[PDB]
Amino acid sequence: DHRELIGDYSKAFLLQTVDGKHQDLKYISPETMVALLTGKFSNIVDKFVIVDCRYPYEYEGGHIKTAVNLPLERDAESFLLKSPIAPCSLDKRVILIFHSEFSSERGPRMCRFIRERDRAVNDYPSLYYPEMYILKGGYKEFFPQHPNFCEPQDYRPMNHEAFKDELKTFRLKTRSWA
Ligand SMILES: N#Cc1ccc(O)cc1F
Repeated sequence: DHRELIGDYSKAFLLQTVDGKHQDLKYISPETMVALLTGKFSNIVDKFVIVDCRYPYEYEGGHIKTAVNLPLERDAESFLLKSPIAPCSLDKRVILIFHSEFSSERGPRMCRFIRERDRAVNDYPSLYYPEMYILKGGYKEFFPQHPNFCEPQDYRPMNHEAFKDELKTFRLKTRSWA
C-alpha cells in the first residue's frame, strides 16, 4: 500500500481513497460507500458505522440506509465510546464513516473529535476506531448517485427554507459556538 498505516499502526487502510480538502483525513467516494453497503469487503470488515453528522431534520428528510444520526459530539462520544463497537473476530475490522451534507465542516469536525477522544481513553497508540473515513461530497453527492441506498429517497438541505426554526432549535443544544 502507498499510504501510511491506520491510527493504531496495525495495518494499511482497506479502502481506496480520493482527495478531500482536509488533507490529513481519508476520503472515500460514493462508489466505495456502496461497496461497503453491498458487502464487497464482508470477509474483512465485520462492522462499519455510517455516522450522519447532520441535524435531525436533515437525517429525517433522507439518509443513507443503516446510518446513525449523531450530530452532537456528546452523543457521538456516548454512542461510539461508552461501550465501543468491536469486531466479532480479532482478524476482522471495524470502520467508521463520517459524513454531513457536503462533508465540508460537520463530518470532518466529528471525525477529528472522535479521534481526539479515542486517543484520550487509550494507551498510545491503541485505538477503538483506528480506521475512519469521510464520505466525499456528503449526502448531497451520494443521494443523486445512489438513491436506492437512501431512505426516504429524498434530500433535505440544512438551509431548507421550511426548516429555519428547526436549525435554530438544534443549534441551541450545541456545547459551543463562535
Ligand atoms: N483527528 C484526526 C484524524 C482522524 C482520522 C485519521 O485517519 C487521521 C487523523 F489525524
